[PDB]
Amino acid sequence: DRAEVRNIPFKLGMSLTVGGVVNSNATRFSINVGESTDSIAMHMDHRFSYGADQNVLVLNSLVHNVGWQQEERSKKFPFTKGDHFQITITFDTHTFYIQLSNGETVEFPNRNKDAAFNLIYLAGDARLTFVRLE
Amino acid sequence: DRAEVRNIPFKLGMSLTVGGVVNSNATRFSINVGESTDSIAMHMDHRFSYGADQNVLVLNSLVHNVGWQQEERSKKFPFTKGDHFQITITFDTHTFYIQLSNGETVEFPNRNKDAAFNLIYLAGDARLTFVRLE
Repeated sequence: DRAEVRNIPFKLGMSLTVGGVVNSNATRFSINVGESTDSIAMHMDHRFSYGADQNVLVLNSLVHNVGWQQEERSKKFPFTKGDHFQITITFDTHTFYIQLSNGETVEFPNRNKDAAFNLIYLAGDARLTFVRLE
Repeated sequence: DRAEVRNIPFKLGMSLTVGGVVNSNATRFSINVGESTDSIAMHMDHRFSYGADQNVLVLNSLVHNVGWQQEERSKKFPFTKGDHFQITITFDTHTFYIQLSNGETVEFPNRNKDAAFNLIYLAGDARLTFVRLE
């Protein structure tokens, strides 16, 4: 179902570039970097329409058998249903560095101080079209 | 366990470059392009020591609930246990075009005439370190 890259270590000093296409009537889709679908160190949720959330990015971490931690939000939203997007992520032990399709960036804490991640995945209303992890 | 890229379509005209490291005491490891672990359109097996097979590449397809089809072999074997390797694959409807770490190439028939593949994986005695699928 989901698009994923599994067990190709995403390590300090590497870059992850993902391209895809948002579905036409998307509600929301996320990129996730972590360990599993129940262990995500960087979740970035792209909310076209979700409760009160319209055109907002919501970022958070997910701890296995615990739940979502503190959410962070950004109003930067260079994303269009039906359209291509491209995201690039790098990280060091303190921070995830996220660059969006228009070159705008968001940063999110590396809460575990992890130096590598074995799972990258997209979920929700979109699809991936290319990946560079290197 | 295995390293994989799943549901990022590997389509006609795209290129797949994978880099990794062969384990030190490897027997064999494969790169696979297909549909699932029981449906592989291009299997390329890297046999350091396997029966009578030493330093040989064995290529084949795997049909779901049927089995392996006709094997093809190459004596091109620019691969060292413990060492990095890089492989690039492209394909059109008739052929898979495989380039090895030293620039040597092998070709293998696209037996199904498939135009896209949702699963790429490495199995056996090695690990992946980067991937470009684009």
